[PDB]
Amino acid sequence: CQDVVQDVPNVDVQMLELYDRMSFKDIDGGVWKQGWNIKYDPLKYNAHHKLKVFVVPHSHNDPGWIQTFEEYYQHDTKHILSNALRHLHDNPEMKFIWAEISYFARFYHDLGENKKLQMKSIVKNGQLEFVTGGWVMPDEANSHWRNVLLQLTEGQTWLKQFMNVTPTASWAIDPFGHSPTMPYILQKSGFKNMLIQRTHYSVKKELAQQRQLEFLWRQIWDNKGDTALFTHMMPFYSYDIPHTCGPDPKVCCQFDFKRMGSFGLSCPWKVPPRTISDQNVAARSDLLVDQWKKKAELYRTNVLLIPLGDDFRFKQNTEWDVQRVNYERLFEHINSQAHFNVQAQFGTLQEYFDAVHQAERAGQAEFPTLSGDFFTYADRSDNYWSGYYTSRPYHKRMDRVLMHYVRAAEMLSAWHSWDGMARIEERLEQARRELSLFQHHDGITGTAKTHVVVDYEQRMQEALKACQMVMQQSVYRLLTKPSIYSPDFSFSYFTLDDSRWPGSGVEDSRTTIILGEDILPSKHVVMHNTLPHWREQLVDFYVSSPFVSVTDLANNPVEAQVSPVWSWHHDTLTKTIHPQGSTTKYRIIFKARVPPMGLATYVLTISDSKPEHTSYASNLLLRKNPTSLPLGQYPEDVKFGDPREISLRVGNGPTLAFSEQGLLKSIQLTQDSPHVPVHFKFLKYGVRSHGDRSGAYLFLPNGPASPVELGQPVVLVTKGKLESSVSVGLPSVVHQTIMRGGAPEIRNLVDIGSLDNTEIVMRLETHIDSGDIFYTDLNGLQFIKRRRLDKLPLQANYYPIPSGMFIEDANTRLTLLTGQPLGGSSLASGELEIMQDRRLASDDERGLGQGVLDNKPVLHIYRLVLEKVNNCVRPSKLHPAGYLTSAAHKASQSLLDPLDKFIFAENEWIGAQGQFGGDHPSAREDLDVSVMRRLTKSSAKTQRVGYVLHRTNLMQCGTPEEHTQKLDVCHLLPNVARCERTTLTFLQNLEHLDGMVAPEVCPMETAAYVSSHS
Ligand SMILES: O[C@@H]1[C@H](O)[C@H](O)[C@H](NCc2ccccc2)[C@@H]1O
Ligand SMILES: *[C@@H]1O[C@H](CO)[C@@H](O)[C@H](O)[C@H]1NC(C)=O
Ligand SMILES: [Zn+2]
Repeated sequence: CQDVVQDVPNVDVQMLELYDRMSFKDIDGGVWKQGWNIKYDPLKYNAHHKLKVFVVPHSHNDPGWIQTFEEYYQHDTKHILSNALRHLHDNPEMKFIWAEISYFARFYHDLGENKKLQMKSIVKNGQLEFVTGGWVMPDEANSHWRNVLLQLTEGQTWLKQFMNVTPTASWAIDPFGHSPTMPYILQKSGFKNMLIQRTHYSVKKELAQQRQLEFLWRQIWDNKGDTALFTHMMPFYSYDIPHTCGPDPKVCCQFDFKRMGSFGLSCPWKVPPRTISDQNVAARSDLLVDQWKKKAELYRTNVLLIPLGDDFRFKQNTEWDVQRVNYERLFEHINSQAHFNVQAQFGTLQEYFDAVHQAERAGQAEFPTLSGDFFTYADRSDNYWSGYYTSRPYHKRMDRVLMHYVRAAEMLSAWHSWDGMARIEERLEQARRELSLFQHHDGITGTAKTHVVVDYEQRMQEALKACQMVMQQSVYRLLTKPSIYSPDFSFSYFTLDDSRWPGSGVEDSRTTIILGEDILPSKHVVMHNTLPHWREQLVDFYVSSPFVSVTDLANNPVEAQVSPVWSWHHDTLTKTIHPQGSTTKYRIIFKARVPPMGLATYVLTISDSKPEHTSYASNLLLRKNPTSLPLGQYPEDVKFGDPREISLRVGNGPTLAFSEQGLLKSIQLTQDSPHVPVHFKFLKYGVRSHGDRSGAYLFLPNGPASPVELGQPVVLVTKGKLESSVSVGLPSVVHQTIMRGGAPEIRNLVDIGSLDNTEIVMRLETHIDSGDIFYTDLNGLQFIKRRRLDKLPLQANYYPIPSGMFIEDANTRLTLLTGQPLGGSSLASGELEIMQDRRLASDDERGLGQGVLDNKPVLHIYRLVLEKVNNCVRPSKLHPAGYLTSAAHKASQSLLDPLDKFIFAENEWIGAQGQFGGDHPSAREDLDVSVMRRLTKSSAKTQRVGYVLHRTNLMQCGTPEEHTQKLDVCHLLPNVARCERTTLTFLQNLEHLDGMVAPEVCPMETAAYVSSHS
């Protein structure tokens, strides 16, 4: 295995180093506004060396943005595809590329057989070519890598099944900045090439000057280069026709033949296109070939890519004709005029890349190696697109909840083969497709219109219900004696209980377990652990009595804690935010221990008085002017006091100190150690009163944030043997610090209310001497080093925080893990900050046509891990990556993939069993089974199950922590007959494995395996 820590890769372009050197001046470069006046030597191309030009027609079809997926399909996309089928069939030299398989599958299944056959024929002959082949063109900032892979696999599995093709070239013209997670996944999914577009205008200028727009993009820790993927970055401001023929949009706009008037489009540079004729074709060709030769100067081969398209183009038959006939006249002239030394034709993306690599093999060019990312994007001036790292945070959090529920549903149901009447495949396909659709670059990014966001939410809610159904049928089958198991596939044997989604104060969605001497003495509950190691985690349930005790299924008592159910209320009468306790529902909390990828059953039993193994939390309400807080049968009366600083310690864990406003002020790791200053603070950013306004995409603050004025907030302290917490009602945020014995969990119930033009940020202030360095993750896959640059504006120093961020010095590190993607930064040494929500009254001029005024309460979750790192083996100062410690990685897993909780729904569970998976191997902590999916329906003689195995890389800090089992996923199901390593989409077999054993993977690697069973 390659060492991902100690060897700094040698690359030609390392983006962090490039950023440190670049000046980012925004000067007027002439017609290429952000470039320079390109010059070329007319003698470069000649009879023996012609410029080969591929004009690639395309149509960017957003699966929701200003209209919903279905509205665009009915109004635009079905017409584009129907006319592409007709026009390509009738014009054999015409070509077209298609990216979004969600729309293609929606169209194809509505086609009659004759047209399906015609469609297959234009794909098979190369006229219609799929690029990427994912369900969508995903956001690359907020998306988790697991969901980028899910949506890629959904689209490519559909293409293999129905079109018999698997794209090896990727097209990503619209995500708002780009992540190396893409080439990581694509290269392990059979790809050979990829194309990107939205990168900072200063980066395009710098790379263009060095002809480094095509490069071998490798991961930041890859010393050898085996992860490298050839990448083409487009050079100009946009992917539309005006910014794709060459450097001068005035000129290129004249070659967009949809802009002469009858289509309602025009050229803003004020010169319209003119129909090509024999009287003007030589002058029009002179102008166009000059643009092409200028664009060609920015690249190293004699093969030039000219995209020809825009949003929802190629819709009308007349548009197909106007673009095709005019370009055919230009090609016929140009290709026959030897003096141009050009051969131009319609082409596809793969045709472009194949010709570039033929040139490279002929020795005509060598390409530079590059590592790093392309965040944060700015398309012009100081307009940095860091707002969408936070926009519509409720749905950003929902993405991570559904991510986990899809994984758990696919894994729980993979253990068995199911009759078609159980509708398991149907519900999992719906869930995978709705989650995949949301990965679109206007879905999770929060950049769609309000009614489109509602559509995505409704689709994800349906997907969650589908996952719950599959999960609860699976648990019933896995834990019921086989000869007693009697399923009704439409029945709810268990309901899921989720404590953090939508969350307390967001929705009253949780069911209370109703127990009573005159109704039901006890209730079974079951926990599922999707991770491949034994895991303990505290779990809680709402119960109708405080006198409840827990037992495992061998009837062994389990220590438990009962706490009240507290809800916070903005009291419009007293004008205070304060908690109210329930007098009939209580929370019972206990430690569940669950096998790797397994299930564990417990029983909750009511008693007439305090049970021997159940303790009760104390509660202290700190506020001036308190009033009583009755809790029914709860055995401990609530205590009151004036606001004051307080300290808490659960177990042998850290001791946390809090200010009189209920916010953390210090963390003491052990009895002897120092109280390390770690202060939480809430602040607000505003919007500019003149100039450009923040909106869904852009963050354009009116200066550094100002502290939220807190008043004298009400603080609630709950102290228990298993769990304690400090909660405070701040303006727009009920902030909660929860302690269970290890790093605390932070929960924020964020309700920005009617605060227009406000962004609420949560900041951590420490004295850690981090300087200008911090680390943020990319798609939940890797941590990349960031350097704050005071030569760039505040918003340029914000980066995506898809799952975590940290700062460190020689001795100390503070890591904040998140349960949802948000934007964040470190704006000064010792600080971390992460945006909670943003409400904006103005549109930011990117086409959305609205601000963001549809905020709703959201419960954000985090873990805060303060650690000593002076003993850790860390990368050298010049390495671009960072790595988590074991405790921070486990904390992230606790947020993203917690235990699932099931409540048996009827009175008696006949045939109940206590555990499933006790014999599953407990794999080393850095290894995960990211995906377990049965790939065959029950009628297949040979069953196939696919696994995606990911190993992260954790710092070695001196903990022996060893003795684990080898996990061979191919032997998890019985009767294995073959084991194969495959691409990550499971679509191509790469290696037939000896002894049917699937080897574990190296740190930072991801592999896929499929086991076949008779
Ligand atoms: O994803 C949606 C938005 O967020 C924007 O990116 C739109 N494209 C706008 C556009 C049109 C022509 C060229 C470049 C961008 C649309 O595709
Ligand atoms: C699918 O594509 C391959 C490669 O072109 C071809 O040989 C095969 O016949 C096609 N259809 C089948 C039989 O899967
Ligand atoms: Zn788009």
